[PDB]
Amino acid sequence: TTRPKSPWMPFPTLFAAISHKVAENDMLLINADYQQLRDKKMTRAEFVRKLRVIVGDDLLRSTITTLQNQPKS
Repeated sequence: TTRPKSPWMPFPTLFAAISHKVAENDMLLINADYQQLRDKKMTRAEFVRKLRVIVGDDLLRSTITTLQNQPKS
């Protein structure tokens, strides 16, 4: 009930890929944007735009490449 342990990470696969390639402070802003997205206070296009700005194209490509080589389902 308090601080539960689960094999699956609460954060999504996309976030996990970026998290391992980005600073924790930077993720704070990303996480904040995510809350806005969940609250529908942010447009999805805006989220992607901001996400791309935060991660950078050089990181987005790496994330995309990782996702392509991700044989999990």
